[PDB]
Amino acid sequence: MRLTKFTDLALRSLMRLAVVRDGDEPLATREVAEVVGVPYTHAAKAITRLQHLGVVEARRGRGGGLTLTDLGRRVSVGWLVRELEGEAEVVDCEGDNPCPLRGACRLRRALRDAQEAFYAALDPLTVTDLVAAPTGPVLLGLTD
Amino acid sequence: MRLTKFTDLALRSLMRLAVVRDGDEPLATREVAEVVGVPYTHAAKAITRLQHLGVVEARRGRGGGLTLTDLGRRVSVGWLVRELEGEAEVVDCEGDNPCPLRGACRLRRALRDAQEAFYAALDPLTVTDLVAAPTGPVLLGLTD
DNA sequence: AACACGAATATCATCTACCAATT
DNA sequence: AATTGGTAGATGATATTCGTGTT
Ligand code: SF4
Ligand code: SF4
Repeated sequence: MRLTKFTDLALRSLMRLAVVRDGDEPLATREVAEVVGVPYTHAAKAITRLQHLGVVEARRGRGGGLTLTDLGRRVSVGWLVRELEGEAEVVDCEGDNPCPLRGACRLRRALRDAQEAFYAALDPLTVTDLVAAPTGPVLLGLTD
Repeated sequence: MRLTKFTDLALRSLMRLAVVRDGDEPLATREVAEVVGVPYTHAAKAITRLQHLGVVEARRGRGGGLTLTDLGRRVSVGWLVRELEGEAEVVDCEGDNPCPLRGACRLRRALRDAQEAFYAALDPLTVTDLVAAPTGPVLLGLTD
């Protein structure tokens, strides 16, 4: 059981954008992707996703890059992981070869509850929490 | 975020073995794999794993198949999912391209706690619970 | 001088098949 | 008449790339 590199990459991007100095300069996607150490092209897809979600402002030209939106700073990590991962079932009951235990599986209820426990354990935290010490100092130091 | 078909397949096998009538006849791996609808060869690897864990008795010849061990009926689903999935991190921080936020990532602590919440939501249930109504009746009906 | 949107290419983690060795 | 242990082919999900179209 593992989170997509898409989701973790997008959260890296959100954190980098969250440590930015208030009104220093908008960040180009390349510089964020290189600071957090991910391929630029994957980061750009994550940026388009985050922009659709409303957490990241992506100025498109004439001077301008990436800004953390008001929303971006107060949204919870649980909501972000739900929207970036897609809350898809933790098991593929109705795949190409569906399980005969559909419609009367207590394991499916159990795994439903466990996945909700995961997401709810993420639900309190915001992105400002994720960039508190010692993470914030590290991200800032990494800009050189 | 998805559970391996190995783990879900093995839990299907455990459930099928749990509904077996007390001293009816030991189950061949083929008949279990076909009742629960998984490829036989994958099921055999899961069976070897379960036997190493001590939950499944696999008589090797001269007449004999699969039995749920005393342990098998009282073990928790959380323990089973831990041993079959391997408690590997839900993110690959030290992969081929390690994250620069190792050693000072609050997201890693958050995801650690969320994964523990998952496993602990599974920790109460046993395998006898998973085959209670309506699952047990369905598994039994499926034997024809 | 950047971000967005859609079509492949690559990759790798697991799904799966298989042969030989017991028993 | 079955289960076990090591070896690759299969696969499909996603990690990644890229070209064109805005802006
Ligand atoms: S055993 Fe239950 S939870 Fe697992 S794949 Fe089948 S229906 Fe889904
Ligand atoms: S951002 Fe944190 S949790 Fe994510 S891969 Fe990097 S160190 Fe791990």
